[PDB]
Amino acid sequence: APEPQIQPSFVGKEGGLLFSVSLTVPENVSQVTVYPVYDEDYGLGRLVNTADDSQSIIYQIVDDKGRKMLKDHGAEVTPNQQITFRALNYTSGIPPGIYNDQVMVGYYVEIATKNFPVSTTIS
Repeated sequence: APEPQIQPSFVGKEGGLLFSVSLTVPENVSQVTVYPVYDEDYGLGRLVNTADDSQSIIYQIVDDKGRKMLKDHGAEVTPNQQITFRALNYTSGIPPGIYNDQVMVGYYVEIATKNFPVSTTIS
């Protein structure tokens, strides 16, 4: 399982792109999910500004069709292909900084779960 990469969104809007995670699909993997764990049940995460405790951003992660990703529901994939997931702002309607959070990547081979730190820049 090669490492996913972060693509910053260089946002304060509802449904606004926050960042992207794209990865290469391993051999024998037929489904991939990337999902937040701040509110696992509802597939919501929380970005926190490293330089300011009081600033956060609630987000959901979606596939290419704008569908929400959960632990038990990922996008169908073909081995060796690339897939991109997008974190979208879940807040209603943002000061710059480095925002942190943790997500998971699930590979359906039997499922393999991997922890993936997220660190991204809001301009």
